[PDB]
Amino acid sequence: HPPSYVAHLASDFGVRVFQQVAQASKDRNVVFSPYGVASVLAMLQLTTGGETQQQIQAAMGFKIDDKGMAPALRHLYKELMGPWNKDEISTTDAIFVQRDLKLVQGFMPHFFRLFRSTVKQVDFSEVERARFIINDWVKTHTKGMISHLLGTGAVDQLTRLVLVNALYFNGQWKTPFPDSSTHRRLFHKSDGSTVSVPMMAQTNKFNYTEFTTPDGHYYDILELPYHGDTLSMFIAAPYEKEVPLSALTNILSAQLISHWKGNMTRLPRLLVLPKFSLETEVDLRKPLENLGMTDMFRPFQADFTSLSDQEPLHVALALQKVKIEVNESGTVASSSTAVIVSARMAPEEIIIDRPFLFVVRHNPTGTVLFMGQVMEP
Amino acid sequence: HPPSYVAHLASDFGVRVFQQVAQASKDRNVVFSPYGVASVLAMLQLTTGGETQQQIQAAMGFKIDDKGMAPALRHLYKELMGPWNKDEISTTDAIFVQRDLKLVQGFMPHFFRLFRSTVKQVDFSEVERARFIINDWVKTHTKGMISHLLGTGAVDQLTRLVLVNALYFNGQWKTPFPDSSTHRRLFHKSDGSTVSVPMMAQTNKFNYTEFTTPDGHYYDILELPYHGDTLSMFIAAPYEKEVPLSALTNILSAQLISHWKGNMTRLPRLLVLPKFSLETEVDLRKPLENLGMTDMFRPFQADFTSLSDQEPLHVALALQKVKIEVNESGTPEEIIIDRPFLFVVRHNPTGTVLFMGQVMEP
Repeated sequence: HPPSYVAHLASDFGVRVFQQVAQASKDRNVVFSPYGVASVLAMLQLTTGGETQQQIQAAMGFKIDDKGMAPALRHLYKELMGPWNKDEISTTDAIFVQRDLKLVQGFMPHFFRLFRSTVKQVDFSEVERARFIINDWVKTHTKGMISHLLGTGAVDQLTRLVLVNALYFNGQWKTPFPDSSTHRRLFHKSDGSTVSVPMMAQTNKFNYTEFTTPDGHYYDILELPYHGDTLSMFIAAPYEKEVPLSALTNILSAQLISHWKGNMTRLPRLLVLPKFSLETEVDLRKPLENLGMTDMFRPFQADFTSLSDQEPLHVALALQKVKIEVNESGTVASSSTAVIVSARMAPEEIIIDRPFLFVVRHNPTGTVLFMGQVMEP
Repeated sequence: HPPSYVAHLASDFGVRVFQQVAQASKDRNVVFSPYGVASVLAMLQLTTGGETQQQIQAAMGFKIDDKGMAPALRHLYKELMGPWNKDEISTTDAIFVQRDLKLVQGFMPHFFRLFRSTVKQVDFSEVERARFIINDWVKTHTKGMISHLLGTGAVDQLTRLVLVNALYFNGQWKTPFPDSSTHRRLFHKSDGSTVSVPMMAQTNKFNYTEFTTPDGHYYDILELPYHGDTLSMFIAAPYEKEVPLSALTNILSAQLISHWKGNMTRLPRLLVLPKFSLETEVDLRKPLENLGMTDMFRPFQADFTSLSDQEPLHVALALQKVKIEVNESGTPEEIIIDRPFLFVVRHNPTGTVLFMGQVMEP
């Protein structure tokens, strides 16, 4: 599990976080970033100590200080920030700390050595400025694609520590969906209600496979590659309309996703998938507490002694904000050359016209960059 | 421009169109119909005017209204709808216009005089019916062999004009390939990857020739005749495995294809050719814009004043859907086609290019 263990553990932890998010929003659209939560929490590990540090290490499965962990995360980061990503994915991590706090000696440089980033310093007593700083951080490192943060409203004058994670993603498919084949079509919600939404259609040999839940339900997993085959999007949905998405959601796992990839076969199919555009701001507290990280959020219980001695010190706010667009090209600014509407006879069809799960993965490392549930596109 | 010419100009325009298709799908299978697209665009000529009409005429090289052009296309059509075609080839053209539109007086009859068909009228406000109408048209004139159209997805309530062209082709060889010699065999993709696909084999004296691209690459052309010698399929591919198919594809022309035919010699060989079944639906807009026909697709620029006066009038959609089946029956020196090849189906009497395509993976 040679330093690629970190990508795995990382992903694995992110998925567990996502599950809590999904169980709290059954029926609502949710896009999340497993990779991102792990990354910002790994940074957070350095500022902690005591039982607070223990909960995070126990929940993540690793220690950011052990030989090879930090370097593997840096490597992983560099690997996704490569040349192949044509402005398709942006990601930031940021820990804001009250400016006056006296930090422990060696904290700053130790942090920088392992991440090549700094804990940000802000004057929380000046709250609108504080709030503006935090939002602007996010805006400037995600090319202005993330709408402003809404949870920062709880940032007051007693705020001493805030952490944020934000990512934007709009990939360019290996094979773009043809514009002319995008049409209206009924989407069956979970209500039993219906809505007519633009769905894209494409015929192609698709990596595909069918799994069974631990209690006998059949689900289909389709893999859609992005340009270059670095990243791909996995679409997963229950065979039977009656089965609710939670059937899949509750058994999800980073390992399970690798298993889907491994058993797939390229088969000709006509794919009908809804266009969709999700944005989700997640308040990380509940999900973190459900994973056992309770001390970090409680004042006077939280041990953040690796960052500072100033007594009251805890996470006042932990947010993740993600936006993911799924359209035909992934670039209408440089309108494709695409001319072929259909390239082959496609008998068997796959119509994603009921709530589905989507996974965006970095194939080389098996890192789950995004994971979401579309309940209504 | 007189009439034996129309088959040529027609074929030549279709080949330019196909070249745009292949340039945009380098590496993907593609079956196209040069004759098909010329025919439906020739029909479209009548509904246009202004600079829209000019772009079509400049790119096709002829005017459907000049003395003898229509008559020749009609003849050409009848000549391939003959008795010799034993349910091997089906083709349709169809221009669908919004029912409510007030058509200019004399448009309809002038159209029917020159084509012996009518512009179809549909209620585009009722979009699934519309889509159904367009699909079913194609389904009834192609003996049900063409899978439904996916490009009609863009037909909405504002659609006023759509054009389609669909062809099905499964010919019966002059000399069937024997079943028992069809075996598996490695086909070398362009990737470098490999695949095992049913290849057919036959020994015979085959019309064959060899040409050089304008930059020195040798390519072999093989001629496979269909029953009666009316039509034949030309198989073309580079001598050297390293040369990509586009080296041939970018220099192709209707004239070139007539040249291959004229320099061929019947020589005994053992031909090994992959069995293949292609279907491709093409969105003609890009290819047509690249050939200079940009106005017909733009709202409020497009001049379709010979069909009607109702202001917003333009081509919302232009599709071609083609399927071709190449099997054994249709019901010393070796030539092993085990790397991407180009195929051309030609009507020999007129030298019309009915089908043209590239098989990157069979």
